[PDB]
Amino acid sequence: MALRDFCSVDGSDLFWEWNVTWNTSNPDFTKCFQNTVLVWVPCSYLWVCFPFYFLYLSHHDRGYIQMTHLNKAKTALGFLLWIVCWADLFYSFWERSMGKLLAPVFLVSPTLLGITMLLATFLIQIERRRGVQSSGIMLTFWLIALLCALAILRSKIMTALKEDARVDVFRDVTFYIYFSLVLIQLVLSCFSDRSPLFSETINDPNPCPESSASFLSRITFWWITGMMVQGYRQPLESTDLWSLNKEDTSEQVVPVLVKNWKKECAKSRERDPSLFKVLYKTFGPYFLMSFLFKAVHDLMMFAGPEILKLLINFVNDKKAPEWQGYFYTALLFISACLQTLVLHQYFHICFVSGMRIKTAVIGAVYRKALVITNAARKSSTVGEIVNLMSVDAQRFMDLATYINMIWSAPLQVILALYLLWLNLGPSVLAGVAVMVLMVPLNAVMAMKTKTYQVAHMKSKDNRIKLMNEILNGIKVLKLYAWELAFKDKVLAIRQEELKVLKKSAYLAAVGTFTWVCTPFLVALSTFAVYVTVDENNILDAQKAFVSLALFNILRFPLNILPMVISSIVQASVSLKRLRVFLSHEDLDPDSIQRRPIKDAGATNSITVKNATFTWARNDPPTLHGITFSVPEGSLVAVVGQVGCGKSSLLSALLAEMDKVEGHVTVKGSVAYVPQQAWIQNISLRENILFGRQLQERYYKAVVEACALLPDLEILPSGDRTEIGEKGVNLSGGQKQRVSLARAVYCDSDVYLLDDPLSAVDAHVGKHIFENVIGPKGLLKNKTRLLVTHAISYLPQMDVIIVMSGGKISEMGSYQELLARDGAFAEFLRTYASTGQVKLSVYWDYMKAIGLFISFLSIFLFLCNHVASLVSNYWLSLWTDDPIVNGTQEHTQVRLSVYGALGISQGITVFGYSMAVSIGGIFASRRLHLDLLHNVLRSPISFFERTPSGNLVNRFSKELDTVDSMIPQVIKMFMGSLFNVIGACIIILLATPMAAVIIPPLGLIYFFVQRFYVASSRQLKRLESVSRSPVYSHFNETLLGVSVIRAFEEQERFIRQSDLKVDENQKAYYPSIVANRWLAVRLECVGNCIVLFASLFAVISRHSLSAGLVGLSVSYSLQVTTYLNWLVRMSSEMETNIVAVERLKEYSETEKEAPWQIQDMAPPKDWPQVGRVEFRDYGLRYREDLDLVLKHINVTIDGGEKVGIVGRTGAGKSSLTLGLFRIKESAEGEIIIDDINIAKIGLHDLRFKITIIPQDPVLFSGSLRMNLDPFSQYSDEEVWTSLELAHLKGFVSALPDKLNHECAEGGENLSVGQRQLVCLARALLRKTKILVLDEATAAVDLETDDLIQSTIRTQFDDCTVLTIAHRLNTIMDYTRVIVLDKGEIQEWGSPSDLLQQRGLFYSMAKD
Ligand SMILES: *[C@@H]1O[C@H](CO)[C@@H](O)[C@H](O)[C@H]1NC(C)=O
Ligand SMILES: *[C@@H]1O[C@H](CO)[C@@H](O)[C@H](O)[C@H]1NC(C)=O
Repeated sequence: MALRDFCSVDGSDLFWEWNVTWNTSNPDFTKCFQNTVLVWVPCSYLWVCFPFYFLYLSHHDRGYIQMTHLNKAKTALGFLLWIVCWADLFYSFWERSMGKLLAPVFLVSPTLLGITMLLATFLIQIERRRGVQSSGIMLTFWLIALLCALAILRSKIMTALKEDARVDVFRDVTFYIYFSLVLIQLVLSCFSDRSPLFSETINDPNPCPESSASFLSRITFWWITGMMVQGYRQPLESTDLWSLNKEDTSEQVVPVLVKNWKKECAKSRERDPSLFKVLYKTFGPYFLMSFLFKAVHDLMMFAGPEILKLLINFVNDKKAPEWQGYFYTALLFISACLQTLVLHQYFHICFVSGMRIKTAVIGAVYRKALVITNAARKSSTVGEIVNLMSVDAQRFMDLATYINMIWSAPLQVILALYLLWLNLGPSVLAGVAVMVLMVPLNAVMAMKTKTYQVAHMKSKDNRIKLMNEILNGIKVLKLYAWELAFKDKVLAIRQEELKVLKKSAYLAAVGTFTWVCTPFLVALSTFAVYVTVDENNILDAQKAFVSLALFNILRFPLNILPMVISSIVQASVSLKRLRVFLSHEDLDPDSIQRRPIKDAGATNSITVKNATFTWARNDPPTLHGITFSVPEGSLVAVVGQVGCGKSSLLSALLAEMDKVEGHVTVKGSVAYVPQQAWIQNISLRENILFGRQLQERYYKAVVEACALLPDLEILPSGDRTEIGEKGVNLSGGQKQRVSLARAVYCDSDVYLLDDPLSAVDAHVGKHIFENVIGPKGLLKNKTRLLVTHAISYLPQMDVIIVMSGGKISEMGSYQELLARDGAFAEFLRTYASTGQVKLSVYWDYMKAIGLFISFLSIFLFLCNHVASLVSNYWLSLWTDDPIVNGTQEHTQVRLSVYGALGISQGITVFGYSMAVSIGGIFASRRLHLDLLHNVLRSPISFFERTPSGNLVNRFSKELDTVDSMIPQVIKMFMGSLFNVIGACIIILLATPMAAVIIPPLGLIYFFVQRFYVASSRQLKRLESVSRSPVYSHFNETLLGVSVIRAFEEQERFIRQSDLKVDENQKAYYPSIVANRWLAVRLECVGNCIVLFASLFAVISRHSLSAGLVGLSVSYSLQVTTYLNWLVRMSSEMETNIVAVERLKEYSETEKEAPWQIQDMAPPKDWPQVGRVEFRDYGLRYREDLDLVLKHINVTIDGGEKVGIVGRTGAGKSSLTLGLFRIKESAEGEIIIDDINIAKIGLHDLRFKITIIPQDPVLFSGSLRMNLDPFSQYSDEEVWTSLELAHLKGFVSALPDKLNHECAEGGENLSVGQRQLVCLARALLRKTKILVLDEATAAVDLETDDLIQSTIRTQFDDCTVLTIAHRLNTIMDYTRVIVLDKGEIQEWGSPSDLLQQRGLFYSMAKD
């Protein structure tokens, strides 16, 4: 009677009774339940949330806020609420003093309500003090209080409306005004007050809105709506992204990880420190909220099927009051909304934690790379140290979203199995077995398609390299007329790729069959066992449609669990890698005693006493007991035998090498120039200043003194000229010169130079020695350590040190070492001896597949979905069957028809997948054949104007995404779209008012994809573009760690790395928030759809059949996942289909003349005799430029040897290009053997003359293929050419006599042998006309002597119309035609040209 007497002294009003609360046409809570629970639940929530929230606020202060009107009103309303709450308490005390007996509840509930109201006021004050603008706890507390007070208000209004019930006017009016105040407090809690007075973000012009967004705007992610609208209205660039939150900046994230790791390493000082412990301690506090939210979402997920069971029971029962269904549908909608909010908060927390982990790891790795010892860095390679940011920190980034799965997915699986066992008996095993047996099948198939993928990509790389080689040699290919052979070879390689693609297509067909038809298979197995095991097993709507809704939510934790565990093991290997790197021994800072230049301890800037060093503890010491001192300002030299240890003394003095024993000290700033130059990917000028103020006078002085002024003239922009990506054109001497210039401009005290002169010749060498470093140099009043192998500059230098195998042989001035003649005696003697993609792109891709295959695929897909819909409707009918004599009739027929429909769906799914995949390979074949033909038919002009990068990208990446990506996107997009359509048609067929709700909610509010699609695509682009520079900077800083450490520039580079990481996160964060935004909106659409389906089912409960209701609600439960899939796949289609537009881009660019036109085929005159003819010819590179060739008229019979002579840009190479009409003759004409070659199809003539460039290119393949791709000539002719190429003996000396594969461009042969092979090809093709365009100056006087003697013996008969600037080889030619100014000067035999002392003789004298 504890609860019963607590109601009243007589215990008349019961605490809970279905008599009034549930089994009645008008529900209402009994007065005890109101006055106890409806007032204890909000008090309980506030008092349980205060401890944790106060602990969090004490650990999280955002400053201070003024007392504005809003907060003053909220405090005043809180105090008024407490006094009005104690009003009824005082009334009850007065009544008890009056003698009237009253219950304990009236004397306990108001007390707790008043104290919790005062608590709310106090916590609102402390929230103001601690700087929170929109309270989350208060909003939910007020919402709970308003809901409970609303229930009590409805009860009280109903009771008062009774014309016989007693009314307690005092308590009624007190509760009325309490309700009004609570409602106004809730409406005020939605607002936000002024920003904190300590808002340091005032300087920041573009802060992240999340810092100052309301709680409602924060759970719905509304604050990114402006960004997503703008991203569709106009393009988004990096200038528009918001600044990061202070808690996300690397300057606030990296130090905590660094400090925690240092603390644990110190603790371990045995047992190796564990990076997992540090990462956990550092990032778990913000990650446990993820566990809480995930648990809440997992629990709320199962509230769907149970409420569906209740709704089905309500529809079947026709004696239950109508409001029960409305209660159920409201409950379902509320649960779905809460679940979506909680899940997306969980995802946000996980993603932000991953972002922070990535930032911290990148920063810690960067800061460690600058202090790792030389042995540690030399253990690994720079490409593997960079991978610590490239892959090893992205794995931690992505695992944060999957780590929680390891406990959530088993929980979901066990809950689903338990509910299935409760709902449908042990026959659930028949479906869980099919689902568990499915995952080994798809894992095996994934491996079997991974092997096919790698096998196809390895075969595709052959074509890709063949492309990268052929386009590089397009001119010679066009010039020989060999394009058909290479077209055929590429086509064969494409055929191999397409076979592999067909096999992968079969695999993908079976895979999508499994993925689509697994739920039907599970349902069939379960229902078959359940109904066949026992006759009394009756399939009802709550057994079938509750089981399916639970099978769907058991599907996901099983299908994604193997991926999660694989990701965990990969992250384990990642963490071991990072732990090994971060545990490396670091340089001992105090081994090198640095002291300020102001110290007057002694007049020597460098001192050393018995110092020995080594690059590793175990390795033997290199420098042995050196002891020397360098007086301040002296110019000291260290010269000795190479490899004897002179080149390591500077590095030892820079603290690079471990100091085993000794005592050395260096004063002042240190400037260092290493032997291997370090150059950044920035402008030459910025590289020279190395981050200092530009003093124009001093900068000019150092650049002119360092002899850089002639160098900046060659490159376009001068000092402003950016070095580009890793030295666009900088040579070794240029690199050393700019490094030295940076060293001088730094203006340090001691200068350690590791032979900056080595890669520089003597002339400008001695120039810079005199101007910058020597006794007359720029820094002649500084301390300089020189290690160099030069002799002539040694005498000027003050005191000289000679090394011997890591020991100090002797030191002194140069006169003294002349006198004693010690080590330097031998040294001188021996050593010195956009918008939306057009629909026409989709249409032309559909044509590329084939309209027949496309129609077949669409027909099969529609058949699949009609089969599935009819199957679900048939299941509904089966569950609608009656119970007669304890058993259901028609059981066998229902089961058989269900099975038949399912197998029809399965075979149809398999068919449509195979059809679309085969059509995809068909399209991939035709598109590539067309692209190749169009490119190979285009003129050379298009080849020079279009950078080769675009063509290789078009052939590799666009073709790859067309072959592999888009056919699968078609699968998934069609699946999602028609799943959504099927759900909608089911819903609106069961209840046609769904047709009313769908327009104002489906189409209109589904234009939220118009913004996400436009904006996320831009944001991911920015993310990748900003992701690359972080790794670029890490590599660039790893290359030059010693230089940075010498100049004391560690802070600058750490700050730059921080900026690069922050710029990448600036684009990464909006992408995550955008995903959350779209997910919230789409799941809101789905929740509303399920609400309306259930609500119209409740309205039409008297006409629906209790099986249609379950079907509609079950499909509505899936609508949300289908919508998310559809939007994501629509975006992934839009951003990826443009590859088809790109692959057909050159389908209309102007092509060459018709290759082979057979209407006027010529006779077999051939060029043999070597005739040359021109009739007022004229050619020009591009018609807007100047005519390089003007009015050439000549007609000479064959059998002659004429060379062509001219000055720079005279018209020689243009004539060579115009010989084979490779450029269309604007004016004039050329006729050979009475054939107008300017008209006939160029293939019909290009094979019937010959030409060879300066360096004729070879190809990756057999020497037989290079000599003849058609291989029509007999191998005896091959050997003929080889002997006339002076190679038969050498070629036979190769392992393969005739088919020895030759590398690209003749790499398998030396450059001299390469030109020998080019001569070999030239002769081998049975040729007449040959040319050496500038080749005379690039070939040594022995091999070109061979080629000349061949023109005397082999091309004695052949006609050579060449251009040799070293025409001394061709003076013996019968005649020479001299041309200049783009026109013919004169002609004749070389004799009278010599005697006339003319222009030709003027170049002859040169
Ligand atoms: C609900 O209340 C009374 C209380 O005894 C119960 O006997 C009866 O079944 C119900 N009476 C109504 C609805 O009048
Ligand atoms: C529920 O309400 C009906 C109608 O008043 C009544 O006949 C029935 O006895 C009640 N059944 C239960 C279990 O409360």
